[PDB]
Amino acid sequence: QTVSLFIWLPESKQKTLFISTKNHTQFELNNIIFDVTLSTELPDKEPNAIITKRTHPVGKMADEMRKYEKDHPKVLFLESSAIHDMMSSREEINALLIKNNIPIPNSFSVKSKEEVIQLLQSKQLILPFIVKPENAQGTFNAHQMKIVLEQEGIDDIHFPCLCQHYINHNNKIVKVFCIGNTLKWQTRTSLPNVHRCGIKSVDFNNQHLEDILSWPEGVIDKQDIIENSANRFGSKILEDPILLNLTSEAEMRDLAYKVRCALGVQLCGIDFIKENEQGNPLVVDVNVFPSYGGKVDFDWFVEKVALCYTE
Ligand SMILES: Nc1ncnc2c1ncn2[C@@H]1O[C@H](COP(=O)(O)OP(=O)(O)O)[C@@H](O)[C@H]1O
Ligand SMILES: [Mg+2]
Repeated sequence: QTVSLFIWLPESKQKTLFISTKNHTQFELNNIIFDVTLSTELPDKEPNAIITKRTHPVGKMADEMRKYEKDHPKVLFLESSAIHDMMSSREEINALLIKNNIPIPNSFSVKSKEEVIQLLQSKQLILPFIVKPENAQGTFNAHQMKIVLEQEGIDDIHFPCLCQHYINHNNKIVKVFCIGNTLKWQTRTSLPNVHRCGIKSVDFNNQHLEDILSWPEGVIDKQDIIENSANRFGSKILEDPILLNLTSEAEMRDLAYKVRCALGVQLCGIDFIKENEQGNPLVVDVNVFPSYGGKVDFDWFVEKVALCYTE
């Protein structure tokens, strides 16, 4: 049998994802011949599957994608508009993680200050908490976060948003990247442990972690400032998370399978932290069609996508 896979990505994503690219490649895997084409535009001819990351939630690509899916229902999308839409919502993703018994830090989707006030007063939402925009993908603003340290720190929150209990996790995050059952993982620096010294809130954009250099004194321990300032608090690669005794291969594979099943997704990245580096993985973010650590071999990626397709 023959299977055609069409990778539909803008040059921007192609540049970050692949060491080098090929316009067309052909290979055999498990007695199937795979023909793989990479293009910035939709296929003129209908393939068996389209492999794609939608760049922005609204715009030309989004519109083209929805139309193509409606008019070619037999084409498998990795990943579909519906999957992108669900995964662009903190509320929807966390509802599914909760429904599927996947540990997360305690989380609440809110639309106003009154709601946050009620959650604090009833002792459901515990300080400190991080505030993440409800729309989680596609803009600079989607990554603009606030850490609320005291009740007064709610005053400038942008709604709607996810309020999620802030975990002191010793500045290590585990990233698990999936192409279906094929995994790649790593540890990176994350955010420092925070202190409730009287400062009411601090702000940072995850794309601009140098913001943390400007936080008022007392929020971060002096030694943590020393240890992270040379790198401008940037997301830096650390040793392998198994070697660090942070997790195990079996734990990562189990978690990744559970998340993929809960969300109905094959191409995803899962971020998890552990309170004081111990106990349950706490999922803080799941991304559709991630960077895979940046710059992977094209032939590797396509073989693993083909493997996923067969499964
Ligand atoms: N509940 C939390 N407690 C502590 N740190 C967190 C929490 N959630 C996220 N973070 C930190 O904030 C960063 C950005 O949050 P994340 O949800 O991953 O958003 P993004 O979509 O910008 O990657 C994470 O990489 C991690 O360093
Ligand atoms: Mg993340």
